[PDB]
Amino acid sequence: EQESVKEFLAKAKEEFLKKWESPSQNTAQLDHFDRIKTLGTGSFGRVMLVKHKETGNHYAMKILDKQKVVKLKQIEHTLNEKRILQAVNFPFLVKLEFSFKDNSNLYMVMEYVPGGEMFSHLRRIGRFSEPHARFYAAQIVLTFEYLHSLDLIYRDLKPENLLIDQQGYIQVTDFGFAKRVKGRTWTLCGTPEYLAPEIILSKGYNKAVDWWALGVLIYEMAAGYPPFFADQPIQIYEKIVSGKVRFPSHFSSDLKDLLRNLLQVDLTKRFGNLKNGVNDIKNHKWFATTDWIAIYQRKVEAPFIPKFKGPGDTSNFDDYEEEEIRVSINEKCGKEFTEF
Ligand SMILES: Nc1nc([C@H]2CC(=O)OC23CCCCC3)cs1
Repeated sequence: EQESVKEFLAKAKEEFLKKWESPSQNTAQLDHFDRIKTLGTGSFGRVMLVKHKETGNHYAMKILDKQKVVKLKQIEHTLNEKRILQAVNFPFLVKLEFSFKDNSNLYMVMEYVPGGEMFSHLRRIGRFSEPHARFYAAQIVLTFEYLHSLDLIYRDLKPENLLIDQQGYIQVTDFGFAKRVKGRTWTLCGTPEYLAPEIILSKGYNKAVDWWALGVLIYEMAAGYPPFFADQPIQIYEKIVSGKVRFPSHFSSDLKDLLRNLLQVDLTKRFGNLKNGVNDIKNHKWFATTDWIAIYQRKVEAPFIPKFKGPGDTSNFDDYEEEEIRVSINEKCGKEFTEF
């Protein structure tokens, strides 16, 4: 590896480890913010656009209901998410500004990226050209190079988690499945279309699952649909484990070759998991036109700038029923979330 990359990654790991070992806690409180709009809602949490009442800055506040986190067996995952996010620093990761908890909820106050999910833009236009897909893919390659060097596995790569920023670059959101792993881990998590075979088969798995998911993402960006598509999860899983993939004729030969090596069912043969690591990907012919440094430095003009009116515009996100942020008069699940 170029000594330049080695020294960059050594510093990145030093800085991560200092914050990892001494995490920040309790750096804001709920009544510092006004609520604007619900941007997403799930079985144990929500993301809400908020505005800081003193600075006027907008943020995407992730609110997790402690009781539901416990019921759905997400305790460790929520602790992972916050501890990791407060310790990382990379251009293509949404930044965690503040975190805190109260009697009912956990809060992660993230920068608000107003351009919408990649998923929305992909579905709007149908499919991305290869250069357009490659620009986003290159950012994910660099992001995974960074995360994996810190012993982090991301485990939730999918188009909904890639937000398009004011410069047209991606920022990855939702670290709910991210984990610091030396060696193997076992939890079943991730969206069906993106799961690596070794997850489906209940094996001890490693960072190679992220590289598999990159193959799925690149395929979906370039085709408009994912490679193992089927109507129900069990049918998806049968296709994933089969070792067969079909490519649209419009794909270039270089794209097909890269994808066969990312979508390799034998994890010991999968690009990103061989002796040369990420460099088998970065040096592949499909990436021959990619200026990795210029991407990292945000010096490349992006494929498109999302249409939005300002840092508070929510037009690129969807509409959800607006529910209370109620805080119990009694502390819930205090022991479980002590470290948050
Ligand atoms: N020569 C150098 N390259 C960098 C960048 C850009 C790149 O290709 O990889 C880095 C370092 C490793 C993590 C991802 C970002 C920094 S110094």
